[PDB]
Parts: sequence; structure tokens; C-alpha cells
Amino acid sequence: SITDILSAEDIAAALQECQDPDTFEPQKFFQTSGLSKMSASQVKDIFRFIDNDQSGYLDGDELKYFLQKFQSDARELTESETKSLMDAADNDGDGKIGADEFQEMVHS
Ligand SMILES: [Ca+2]
Ligand SMILES: [Ca+2]
Ligand SMILES: [Ca+2]
Ligand SMILES: [Ca+2]
Repeated sequence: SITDILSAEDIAAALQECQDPDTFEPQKFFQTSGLSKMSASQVKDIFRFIDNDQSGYLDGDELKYFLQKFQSDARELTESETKSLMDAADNDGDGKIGADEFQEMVHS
């Protein structure tokens, strides 16, 4: 589980940092949560928990509910914040985030 990989305190800190709407920034979240320090294998396990429909890609509602995978009572991302996530990750113009793209974004 995500819980088996990141510390609960770092997750709590990351959510605290982006409590107000339109303050989520991918890079800050990945740093505060500790995701940017994890190995490729650990980042892939997190990717699998976020990919709710097991399509192999993050898209649609999975972006809006991104924080909710870390704590089920977290807020939804705004449309602007979901666009920031896609802008940060997409490199092949398909409008979805593959596992490779996720790894590259997290480690940036
Ligand atoms: Ca490391
Ligand atoms: Ca998916
Ligand atoms: Ca909570
Ligand atoms: Ca893509």
C-alpha cells in the first residue's frame, strides 16, 4: 500500500501544504511527500495505487481524485490543478500519464 512506502507524517505534511485550492504544485507535493526520493520500483507501486481503473495510465477522474488516494478525505484537485499535473507529465501528446512519464515527473 502507499502506506507501506511513504511515511504518514510526510503525506500529512504534503496535504497540509496544498490545503487551499489552487496551491497544489506537482513538484512540491512530490518533494514534501518523499516520493521524489523513492526508487523506480517504489514509484511504480504508487502509480499502480493511483491508476484506479487499472488501464495502465492516469487520466480523467484519476487526476481529480489524486490526493484522495493518499487520504480518502482529502480535497479534489481543481480543473486548473489537474491541467498542471498533465502539463508536468505528458510527453507524447496522448492526454494521459503512462508509468514512464510518472517516473520522469516524480524525479524531476
Ligand atoms: Ca533514493
Ligand atoms: Ca487509469
Ligand atoms: Ca484525514
Ligand atoms: Ca502521455
